[PDB]
Amino acid sequence: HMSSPRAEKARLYSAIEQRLEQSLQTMEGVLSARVHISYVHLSALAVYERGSPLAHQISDIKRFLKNSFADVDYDNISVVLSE
Repeated sequence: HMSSPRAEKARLYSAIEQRLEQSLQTMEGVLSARVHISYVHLSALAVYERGSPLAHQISDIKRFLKNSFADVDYDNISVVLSE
């Protein structure tokens, strides 16, 4: 159970998420961020201050997340931005 490949895969994906959230929160305008890795898709929900067009910001986060977690396919990354 707790030390099995399934449970260790979750812990490791959780550790990556927490680094990706810690880093998304370093971006100008991004106040808070939440990253979920579905196993392979990635989901990001960040509260952004619209200092740039939405399309541009989504593109910036998507490129950053790919460069920081190269295991996910670009098209399988999802960014939803809040106020």
